[PDB]
Amino acid sequence: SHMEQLKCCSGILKEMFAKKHAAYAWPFYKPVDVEALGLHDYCDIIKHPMDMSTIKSKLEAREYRDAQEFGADVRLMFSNCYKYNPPDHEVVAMARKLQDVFEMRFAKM
Ligand SMILES: Cn1cc(-c2ccccc2Oc2ccccc2)c2cc[nH]c2c1=O
Repeated sequence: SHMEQLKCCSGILKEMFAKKHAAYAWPFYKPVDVEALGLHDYCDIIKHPMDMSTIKSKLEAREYRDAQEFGADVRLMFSNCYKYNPPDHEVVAMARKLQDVFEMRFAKM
C-alpha cells in the first residue's frame, strides 16, 4: 500500500529529527545557507539542494507518490553532501552516520 508506505516514510524522518541522532543529523535539518562563509560555490556545484525540513514539507504537501520518491529525496540530500564536501570533511562523516539510520529503516519496511 502507498498510503502505509508514506506513513512509514514520515516515521523514518521523525527518527532522523529525534534527539537520539541530533549530534550528527543537525547539519541536514534546514536548507544549506548559501550566503554563509565558504558556501559561495555551493549553488555552482549543487543544482538540486535538499534537506530534512524540505522533505518534511514535501510529505505534508503530498509531493511524493510513494516510498521510492521520498527515498530519492533523502538520498539526494546525502549525495549533495558527498559531492560538495571533501571526503575528509566532518559533515561527510555525519552524513554517513545519518544515512546508516535511514538505510536500515528504509530497507526494513
Ligand atoms: C549538508 N551540509 C551542511 C553544512 C552545514 C550547515 C550548517 C551548519 C553546519 C554545517 O556543516 C558543518 C560544519 C562544521 C561542523 C559540522 C557540520 C555544510 C557546511 C559545508 N558543507 C555542508 C553540507 O554539505
